[PDB]
Amino acid sequence: TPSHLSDRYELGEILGFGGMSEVHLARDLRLHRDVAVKVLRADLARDPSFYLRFRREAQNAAALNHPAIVAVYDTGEAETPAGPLPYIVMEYVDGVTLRDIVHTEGPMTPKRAIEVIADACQALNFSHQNGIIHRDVKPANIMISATNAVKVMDFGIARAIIGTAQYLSPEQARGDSVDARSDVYSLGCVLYEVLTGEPPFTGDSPVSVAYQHVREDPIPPSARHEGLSADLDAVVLKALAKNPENRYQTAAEMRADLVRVHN
Ligand SMILES: CCn1c(-c2nonc2N)nc2c(C#CC(C)(C)O)ncc(OC[C@H]3CCCNC3)c21
Ligand SMILES: [Mg+2]
Repeated sequence: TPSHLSDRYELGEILGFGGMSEVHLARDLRLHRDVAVKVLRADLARDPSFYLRFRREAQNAAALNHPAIVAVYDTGEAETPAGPLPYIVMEYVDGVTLRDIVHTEGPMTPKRAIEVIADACQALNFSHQNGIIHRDVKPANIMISATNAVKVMDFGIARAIIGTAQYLSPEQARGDSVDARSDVYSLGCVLYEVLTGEPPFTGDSPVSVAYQHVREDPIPPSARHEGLSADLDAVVLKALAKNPENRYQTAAEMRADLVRVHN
Protein backbone atom coordinates (compact mmCIF):
# COMPACT_ATOMS: atom_id res chain seq x y z
CA THR A 1 0.00 0.00 0.00
CA PRO A 2 2.36 2.74 -1.23
CA SER A 3 1.77 6.49 -1.13
CA HIS A 4 0.76 6.75 -4.80
CA LEU A 5 -0.76 4.27 -7.25
CA SER A 6 0.75 4.71 -10.73
CA ASP A 7 2.09 8.14 -9.69
CA ARG A 8 -1.50 9.36 -10.12
CA TYR A 9 -3.75 8.59 -7.15
CA GLU A 10 -2.32 9.87 -3.86
CA LEU A 11 -3.94 7.73 -1.16
CA GLY A 12 -5.43 9.43 1.89
CA GLU A 13 -7.24 8.18 4.98
CA ILE A 14 -8.81 4.72 4.98
CA LEU A 15 -12.60 4.62 4.65
CA GLY A 16 -13.26 0.91 5.22
CA PHE A 17 -11.85 -2.57 4.85
CA GLY A 18 -12.93 -6.19 4.65
CA GLY A 19 -11.17 -9.56 4.47
CA MET A 20 -9.76 -9.25 0.95
CA SER A 21 -9.87 -5.53 0.10
CA GLU A 22 -9.74 -2.04 1.55
CA VAL A 23 -11.02 1.36 0.41
CA HIS A 24 -9.05 4.60 0.71
CA LEU A 25 -9.95 8.21 0.09
CA ALA A 26 -7.54 9.36 -2.62
CA ARG A 27 -6.68 12.36 -4.77
CA ASP A 28 -6.57 12.15 -8.56
CA LEU A 29 -3.53 14.32 -9.26
CA ARG A 30 -4.34 14.75 -12.97
CA LEU A 31 -8.00 15.75 -12.62
CA HIS A 32 -7.63 17.39 -9.18
CA ARG A 33 -10.61 15.63 -7.59
CA ASP A 34 -11.29 13.34 -4.67
CA VAL A 35 -11.91 9.67 -5.49
CA ALA A 36 -12.23 6.42 -3.58
CA VAL A 37 -9.84 3.57 -4.36
CA LYS A 38 -10.64 -0.08 -3.64
CA VAL A 39 -7.46 -2.13 -3.28
CA LEU A 40 -7.03 -5.91 -3.35
CA ARG A 41 -4.98 -7.07 -0.37
CA ALA A 42 -1.38 -7.94 -1.15
CA ASP A 43 -1.50 -10.49 1.69
CA LEU A 44 -3.23 -12.77 -0.83
CA ALA A 45 -3.20 -10.93 -4.17
CA ARG A 46 -1.46 -13.84 -5.95
CA ASP A 47 -4.32 -16.38 -5.84
CA PRO A 48 -6.04 -15.87 -9.24
CA SER A 49 -9.28 -17.03 -7.60
CA PHE A 50 -9.40 -13.55 -6.05
CA TYR A 51 -7.69 -11.71 -8.93
CA LEU A 52 -10.53 -12.78 -11.21
CA ARG A 53 -13.24 -11.82 -8.70
CA PHE A 54 -11.71 -8.36 -8.25
CA ARG A 55 -11.35 -7.72 -11.98
CA ARG A 56 -14.90 -9.02 -12.47
CA GLU A 57 -16.18 -6.66 -9.77
CA ALA A 58 -14.62 -3.72 -11.61
CA GLN A 59 -16.25 -4.78 -14.89
CA ASN A 60 -19.72 -5.46 -13.48
CA ALA A 61 -19.76 -2.11 -11.67
CA ALA A 62 -18.41 -0.25 -14.71
CA ALA A 63 -21.17 -1.77 -16.87
CA LEU A 64 -23.70 0.24 -14.83
CA ASN A 65 -24.25 4.00 -15.15
CA HIS A 66 -26.83 5.19 -12.61
CA PRO A 67 -27.00 8.07 -10.09
CA ALA A 68 -27.78 5.67 -7.21
CA ILE A 69 -24.92 3.29 -8.08
CA VAL A 70 -21.33 4.18 -7.20
CA ALA A 71 -19.53 4.91 -10.47
CA VAL A 72 -16.26 3.27 -11.52
CA TYR A 73 -13.75 5.62 -13.15
CA ASP A 74 -10.56 3.59 -13.61
CA THR A 75 -8.68 0.41 -12.70
CA GLY A 76 -5.20 -1.05 -12.91
CA GLU A 77 -2.29 -2.50 -10.94
CA ALA A 78 0.21 -0.58 -8.82
CA GLU A 79 3.83 -1.73 -8.92
CA THR A 80 4.84 -2.54 -5.34
CA PRO A 81 7.75 -4.40 -3.74
CA ALA A 82 5.39 -7.31 -3.02
CA GLY A 83 4.28 -7.46 -6.67
CA PRO A 84 1.26 -6.26 -8.64
CA LEU A 85 -1.44 -4.53 -6.58
CA PRO A 86 -4.90 -4.41 -8.21
CA TYR A 87 -7.04 -1.36 -7.54
CA ILE A 88 -10.37 0.16 -8.60
CA VAL A 89 -10.88 3.94 -8.77
CA MET A 90 -14.47 5.03 -8.18
CA GLU A 91 -16.77 7.86 -7.17
CA TYR A 92 -16.21 9.20 -3.66
CA VAL A 93 -19.39 9.31 -1.57
CA ASP A 94 -18.95 11.55 1.47
CA GLY A 95 -21.53 9.92 3.68
CA VAL A 96 -22.45 6.97 5.87
CA THR A 97 -24.10 3.58 5.46
CA LEU A 98 -27.53 2.55 6.68
CA ARG A 99 -25.67 0.25 9.08
CA ASP A 100 -24.03 3.26 10.73
CA ILE A 101 -27.33 5.17 10.80
CA VAL A 102 -29.35 2.46 12.54
CA HIS A 103 -26.52 1.66 14.96
CA THR A 104 -25.98 5.26 16.11
CA GLU A 105 -29.41 6.86 15.50
CA GLY A 106 -31.79 3.89 15.66
CA PRO A 107 -34.62 3.29 13.20
CA MET A 108 -35.43 5.96 10.64
CA THR A 109 -38.73 7.75 10.24
CA PRO A 110 -41.15 5.86 7.96
CA LYS A 111 -41.24 8.74 5.48
CA ARG A 112 -37.45 8.76 5.15
CA ALA A 113 -36.97 4.98 5.06
CA ILE A 114 -39.44 4.82 2.17
CA GLU A 115 -37.57 7.46 0.16
CA VAL A 116 -34.13 5.92 0.75
CA ILE A 117 -35.27 2.37 -0.02
CA ALA A 118 -37.34 3.53 -2.99
CA ASP A 119 -34.15 5.04 -4.42
CA ALA A 120 -32.32 1.76 -3.78
CA CYS A 121 -35.06 -0.09 -5.69
CA GLN A 122 -34.27 2.13 -8.67
CA ALA A 123 -30.56 1.28 -8.52
CA LEU A 124 -31.24 -2.45 -8.25
CA ASN A 125 -33.90 -2.45 -10.97
CA PHE A 126 -31.41 -0.71 -13.27
CA SER A 127 -28.81 -3.35 -12.40
CA HIS A 128 -31.29 -6.16 -13.07
CA GLN A 129 -32.31 -4.60 -16.39
CA ASN A 130 -28.62 -4.71 -17.38
CA GLY A 131 -28.31 -8.34 -16.29
CA ILE A 132 -26.39 -7.96 -13.01
CA ILE A 133 -27.59 -9.40 -9.69
CA HIS A 134 -26.04 -7.71 -6.66
CA ARG A 135 -26.34 -10.67 -4.25
CA ASP A 136 -25.04 -8.55 -1.34
CA VAL A 137 -27.86 -6.11 -0.60
CA LYS A 138 -27.46 -5.17 3.06
CA PRO A 139 -27.40 -2.01 5.20
CA ALA A 140 -23.60 -1.76 4.93
CA ASN A 141 -23.71 -1.60 1.11
CA ILE A 142 -26.18 1.32 0.83
CA MET A 143 -24.82 4.81 1.49
CA ILE A 144 -26.44 8.20 2.01
CA SER A 145 -24.23 11.11 0.97
CA ALA A 146 -24.20 14.55 2.56
CA THR A 147 -26.45 15.45 -0.38
CA ASN A 148 -28.91 12.82 0.96
CA ALA A 149 -28.38 10.91 -2.29
CA VAL A 150 -28.63 7.14 -2.01
CA LYS A 151 -25.66 5.18 -3.36
CA VAL A 152 -25.48 1.40 -3.67
CA MET A 153 -21.97 -0.06 -3.67
CA ASP A 154 -19.85 -3.21 -3.24
CA PHE A 155 -20.62 -5.37 -6.29
CA GLY A 156 -17.87 -7.73 -5.08
CA ILE A 157 -20.03 -10.86 -5.48
CA ALA A 158 -22.44 -9.62 -8.14
CA ARG A 159 -23.42 -12.18 -10.78
CA ALA A 160 -24.18 -11.31 -14.40
CA ILE A 161 -27.08 -12.80 -16.40
CA ILE A 162 -22.35 -15.59 -0.29
CA GLY A 163 -23.58 -12.64 1.77
CA THR A 164 -24.73 -12.06 5.34
CA ALA A 165 -27.23 -14.57 6.70
CA GLN A 166 -29.65 -11.99 8.13
CA TYR A 167 -30.24 -10.65 4.59
CA LEU A 168 -30.05 -13.79 2.42
CA SER A 169 -33.16 -15.04 0.68
CA PRO A 170 -34.58 -18.56 1.08
CA GLU A 171 -33.08 -19.34 -2.34
CA GLN A 172 -29.81 -17.37 -2.14
CA ALA A 173 -29.05 -19.36 0.97
CA ARG A 174 -28.54 -23.02 -0.04
CA GLY A 175 -26.94 -22.13 -3.39
CA ASP A 176 -30.07 -22.29 -5.57
CA SER A 177 -30.42 -20.02 -8.59
CA VAL A 178 -30.83 -16.34 -7.67
CA ASP A 179 -32.61 -13.70 -9.74
CA ALA A 180 -33.88 -10.14 -9.33
CA ARG A 181 -36.46 -11.30 -6.79
CA SER A 182 -33.59 -12.42 -4.53
CA ASP A 183 -32.30 -8.84 -4.38
CA VAL A 184 -35.89 -7.75 -3.70
CA TYR A 185 -36.01 -10.05 -0.68
CA SER A 186 -32.70 -8.72 0.66
CA LEU A 187 -33.98 -5.18 0.13
CA GLY A 188 -37.05 -6.13 2.15
CA CYS A 189 -34.79 -7.13 5.03
CA VAL A 190 -33.01 -3.78 4.76
CA LEU A 191 -36.33 -1.92 4.78
CA TYR A 192 -37.45 -3.97 7.79
CA GLU A 193 -34.31 -2.97 9.71
CA VAL A 194 -34.29 0.78 8.98
CA LEU A 195 -37.94 0.91 10.09
CA THR A 196 -37.85 -1.28 13.21
CA GLY A 197 -34.18 -1.05 14.19
CA GLU A 198 -33.47 -4.78 13.77
CA PRO A 199 -33.49 -7.29 10.89
CA PRO A 200 -36.44 -9.67 10.53
CA PHE A 201 -34.52 -12.74 11.78
CA THR A 202 -31.68 -12.89 14.29
CA GLY A 203 -30.01 -16.00 15.66
CA ASP A 204 -27.03 -17.27 17.59
CA SER A 205 -25.75 -19.07 14.47
CA PRO A 206 -26.07 -18.78 10.68
CA VAL A 207 -28.12 -21.98 10.38
CA SER A 208 -30.46 -20.51 12.99
CA VAL A 209 -31.01 -17.43 10.82
CA ALA A 210 -31.23 -19.41 7.58
CA TYR A 211 -33.85 -21.78 9.01
CA GLN A 212 -36.08 -18.84 9.93
CA HIS A 213 -35.74 -17.41 6.41
CA VAL A 214 -37.20 -20.63 5.01
CA ARG A 215 -39.88 -21.66 7.53
CA GLU A 216 -40.79 -18.85 9.96
CA ASP A 217 -42.83 -15.82 8.92
CA PRO A 218 -41.57 -12.37 10.00
CA ILE A 219 -43.06 -10.36 12.83
CA PRO A 220 -45.06 -7.52 11.21
CA PRO A 221 -43.02 -4.31 11.59
CA SER A 222 -45.93 -2.48 13.23
CA ALA A 223 -45.68 -4.99 16.08
CA ARG A 224 -41.95 -4.35 16.54
CA HIS A 225 -42.06 -0.54 16.39
CA GLU A 226 -44.74 2.10 16.86
CA GLY A 227 -45.78 4.71 14.32
CA LEU A 228 -45.85 2.12 11.52
CA SER A 229 -48.91 1.86 9.29
CA ALA A 230 -50.58 -1.35 8.16
CA ASP A 231 -49.91 -0.40 4.53
CA LEU A 232 -46.16 -0.35 5.13
CA ASP A 233 -46.42 -3.77 6.80
CA ALA A 234 -47.96 -5.17 3.62
CA VAL A 235 -45.15 -3.80 1.43
CA VAL A 236 -42.42 -5.18 3.69
CA LEU A 237 -44.15 -8.54 4.14
CA LYS A 238 -44.68 -8.91 0.38
CA ALA A 239 -40.99 -8.26 -0.25
CA LEU A 240 -40.25 -10.91 2.40
CA ALA A 241 -42.51 -13.57 0.88
CA LYS A 242 -40.90 -17.02 0.98
CA ASN A 243 -41.84 -18.01 -2.58
CA PRO A 244 -40.34 -15.77 -5.30
CA GLU A 245 -43.69 -15.91 -7.12
CA ASN A 246 -45.36 -14.07 -4.22
CA ARG A 247 -42.71 -11.35 -3.89
CA TYR A 248 -42.46 -8.29 -6.07
CA GLN A 249 -41.24 -9.64 -9.40
CA THR A 250 -39.03 -6.58 -9.97
CA ALA A 251 -37.43 -3.94 -7.79
CA ALA A 252 -39.54 -1.48 -9.81
CA GLU A 253 -42.78 -3.13 -8.68
CA MET A 254 -41.62 -2.85 -5.06
CA ARG A 255 -40.83 0.84 -5.61
CA ALA A 256 -44.27 1.52 -7.10
CA ASP A 257 -45.90 0.14 -3.95
CA LEU A 258 -43.64 2.20 -1.68
CA VAL A 259 -44.74 5.36 -3.51
CA ARG A 260 -48.38 4.48 -2.81
CA VAL A 261 -47.67 4.34 0.94
CA HIS A 262 -45.78 7.64 0.91
CA ASN A 263 -48.48 9.46 -1.06
C1 LIG B 1 -15.56 1.86 2.28
C2 LIG B 1 -16.94 2.17 1.70
N1 LIG B 1 -17.01 1.81 0.29
C3 LIG B 1 -17.07 2.65 -0.69
C4 LIG B 1 -17.04 4.17 -0.64
N2 LIG B 1 -16.97 4.88 0.38
O1 LIG B 1 -16.96 6.23 -0.04
N3 LIG B 1 -17.02 6.25 -1.45
C5 LIG B 1 -17.07 5.07 -1.85
N4 LIG B 1 -17.15 4.65 -3.23
N5 LIG B 1 -17.13 1.98 -1.83
C6 LIG B 1 -17.13 0.53 -1.51
C7 LIG B 1 -17.18 -0.64 -2.20
C8 LIG B 1 -17.24 -0.73 -3.72
C9 LIG B 1 -17.34 -0.88 -4.89
C10 LIG B 1 -17.57 -1.08 -6.38
C11 LIG B 1 -18.71 -0.17 -6.82
C12 LIG B 1 -16.31 -0.78 -7.17
O2 LIG B 1 -17.95 -2.41 -6.60
N6 LIG B 1 -17.15 -1.79 -1.54
C13 LIG B 1 -17.07 -1.85 -0.20
C14 LIG B 1 -17.02 -0.68 0.59
O3 LIG B 1 -16.94 -0.70 2.00
C15 LIG B 1 -16.94 -1.93 2.69
C16 LIG B 1 -17.91 -1.88 3.86
C17 LIG B 1 -18.37 -3.31 4.12
C18 LIG B 1 -18.66 -3.64 5.58
C19 LIG B 1 -17.59 -3.11 6.54
N7 LIG B 1 -16.57 -2.36 5.83
C20 LIG B 1 -17.17 -1.29 5.07
C21 LIG B 1 -17.05 0.52 -0.07
MG1 LIG C 1 -19.41 -4.44 2.00
